[PDB]
Amino acid sequence: GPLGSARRLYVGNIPFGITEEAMMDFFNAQMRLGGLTQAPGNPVLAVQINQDKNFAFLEFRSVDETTQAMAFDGIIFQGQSLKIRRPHDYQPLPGAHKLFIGGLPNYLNDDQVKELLTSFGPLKAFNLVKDSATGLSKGYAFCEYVDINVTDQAIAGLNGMQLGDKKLLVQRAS
Amino acid sequence: GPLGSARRLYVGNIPFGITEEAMMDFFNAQMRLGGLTQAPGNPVLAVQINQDKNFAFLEFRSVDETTQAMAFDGIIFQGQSLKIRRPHDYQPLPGAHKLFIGGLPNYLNDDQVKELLTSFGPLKAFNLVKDSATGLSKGYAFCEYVDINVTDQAIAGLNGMQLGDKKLLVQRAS
Repeated sequence: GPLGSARRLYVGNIPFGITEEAMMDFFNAQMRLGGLTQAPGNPVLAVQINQDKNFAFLEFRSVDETTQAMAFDGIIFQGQSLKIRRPHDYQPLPGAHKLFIGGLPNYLNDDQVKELLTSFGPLKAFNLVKDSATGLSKGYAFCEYVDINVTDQAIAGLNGMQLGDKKLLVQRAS
Repeated sequence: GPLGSARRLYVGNIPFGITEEAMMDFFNAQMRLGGLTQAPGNPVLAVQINQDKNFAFLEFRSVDETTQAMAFDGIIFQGQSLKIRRPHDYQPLPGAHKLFIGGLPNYLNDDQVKELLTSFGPLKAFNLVKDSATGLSKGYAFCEYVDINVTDQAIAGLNGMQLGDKKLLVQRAS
C-alpha cells in the first residue's frame, strides 16, 4: 500500500492437482457468463499456484474487474468451495469506511464504549467525543474496523438496537 | 500427493516369456494408433512384470493418458486378451483423505508434530502452517498417510486428545 496490490486476489481451497491454465480458463469463463467483464477479452492475465499449501493468486488486467471478481467468493470448482480474498498487503484509503456511533450513555468512558465495538473485530481508529473543558462525554463516537467487511456486520448488529432507554444509531460517517 | 496411483494400470493375462520392453512397445504403438496421446512422444514410461503370477504394472507420463488407456481392456497381445484395471489403491476423488490438524500448541515445530502423527503409520505429505513474517506456527497442520486405510484410525486416536493446555481437532480437510 497505499496503492499496491490493487490488481491481485487471493484464492484458497483450490482443487488438488489443478493447473494454472485450467484455473485461468475457469475464472475467465465465469467473468463472461456472470456479466462481470467490462470489455472484450480476458480479465485474468495470469495465475500463480502454491501446490504445497493449496492456494493461488490471480492477476487481473484492471482495478475495477479485480473488485467485481470478489462476488465469486464461495463458488464451487470441482467440488471445492473457493475462498476469495484481498491480498494481505491491500489496504483501502484512510477513512474509507468510517462509522458514526450515536445514542450512547454519557457516563461511559472510552474503554467501556470500545468494549461494545471490538466484539465484532479489531479497530484501527477510535474517538469518543468529549467536552475538552470538563472532559465529559457528548454521547457519540467515531471508529473504523481493520477488516472493512466487519463494518456491515457492526451496522447490522447495533443499528436501531436498544441500549438502556436509548436506541443506538450506527451508520457510515459523512 | 496421491496422484502416483492415478498414473498406473494393472495388466492381467500376459503371455509366457514376455519382456518389459516388448510390452512397453506394444502399448505405445496402440496409443499412437488410436490417437489417444496428447503430445508427441511415448506415453508409457516403464513396465514391471511378475513372471510367476502373469501380471504387470504400466506407469504413464500423464493422468489423462492413463484414463484413455483403460479403453484397451480385452485388447489382443500375442494371441491373448489382456485384462486392464485400475490399481486397488486408485483414488477417484483426489484429496479425499487429506487431514486437517487444529488446536496444536504454538511452540511445536514440524518434526515434533510429525512424531505425534507417525505413531499410526508413515506419511506421504505433511505441512505445518506458519506466519511468513515471524516464522511462527499458526497452530494448525495438514497431512496424508501412505496407506489411506490408516486415516480413520488416526482420527479416532487423535481427535479430541488433550495436548497439554489444548484440545486437538483432527478431521478430513475436504
